[PDB]
Amino acid sequence: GTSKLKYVLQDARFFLIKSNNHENVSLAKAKGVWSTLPVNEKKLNLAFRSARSVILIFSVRESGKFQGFARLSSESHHSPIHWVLPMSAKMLGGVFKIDWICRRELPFTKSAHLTNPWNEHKPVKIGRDGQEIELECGTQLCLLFPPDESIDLYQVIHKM
Ligand SMILES: CNC(=O)c1ccc2[nH]c(C)c(C)c2c1
Repeated sequence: GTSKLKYVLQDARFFLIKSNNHENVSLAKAKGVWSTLPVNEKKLNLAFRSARSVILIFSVRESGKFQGFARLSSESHHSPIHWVLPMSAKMLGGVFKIDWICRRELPFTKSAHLTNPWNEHKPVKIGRDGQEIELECGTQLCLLFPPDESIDLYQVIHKM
């Protein structure tokens, strides 16, 4: 069903995360963590205190797809992570813990009807790493992903 998913997304905030390689998204999926540059780290920490759920929607650059979405379970904090960088390791910030809500892909062709008011109404696939996605656009984007039957949102609801 979709009822628990809709509950988790209620009054949520949404951020587009752009990764330059698949390896970092796979590590995030395996370990339940993300790290970003300080300008985005500060924004995500502010958002985490501001909203019931903060949702990161991941896209690997040049893939033409989103790779899934996840909810922040903590602010950033400073084991290490063997990220693959394009940079010099210590240019990144702290580590955010995340709970995956969907690990399945969604092609950009399926989100062509979604525009983001916070990025000049460009298609939601367009945005810098860290671009906030307005509530209605972000909710509809998350609802487009294929259902991920491996995930149980019961534990995620209790963290709200
Ligand atoms: C120009 N931005 C970057 O190179 C960049 C930004 C955010 C990032 N998060 C992680 C895990 C990496 C490797 C990374 C690189």
